[PDB]
Amino acid sequence: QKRAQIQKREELLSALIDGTSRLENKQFPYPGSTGLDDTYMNSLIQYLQERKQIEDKWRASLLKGIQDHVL
Amino acid sequence: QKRAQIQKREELLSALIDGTSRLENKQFPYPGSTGLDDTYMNSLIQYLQERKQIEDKWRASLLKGIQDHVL
Amino acid sequence: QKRAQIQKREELLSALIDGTSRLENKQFPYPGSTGLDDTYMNSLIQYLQERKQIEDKWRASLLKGIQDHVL
Repeated sequence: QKRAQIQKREELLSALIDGTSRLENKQFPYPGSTGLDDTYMNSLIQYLQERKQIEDKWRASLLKGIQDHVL
Repeated sequence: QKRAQIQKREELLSALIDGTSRLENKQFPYPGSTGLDDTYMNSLIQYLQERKQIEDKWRASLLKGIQDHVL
Repeated sequence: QKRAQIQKREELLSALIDGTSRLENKQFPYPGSTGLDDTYMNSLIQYLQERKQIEDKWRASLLKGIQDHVL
């Protein structure tokens, strides 16, 4: 049914919008006056680690949408 | 109209091709003989910061294409 | 033909599944008790360098799929 096929298309768009928005709204951490200190480097690493998770969910969501013929 | 629906499909493909090509053609900076010096680390950080921007535009373009039924 | 159009849709899905799975299954390297030592920083850099390659192939595969009307 579309009952399912709209559940799928809705799921997908909501997931992709959520993902896209959270990814793009995150500020990239660039060093300030303290340079490449331990605080800075942690912030960079934590940024990359979080971004991985959200990117990975985003691609997975897209692929599922492609597999399920939702787009 | 397709006047719009081709404007949309054309926009999209051009944007995605531009993005894809700029992302893939960028060389990943790996340390050389000077190791993890301040020059190297800046080059890595600037690479990541730029790549974020282009990746974020690319995903946004794709999502818009999905939302507008252009693909 | 679909002979080609299924070759294309099959190629694509297999490529995207391969890519997605390899990206998401890779553990993000976060520093341990030794901190930001040269071993750690190499592991981070090698992670990013590999991830670039696989991400870039994944996007290229997707775009080709969009261009060839396979999805």
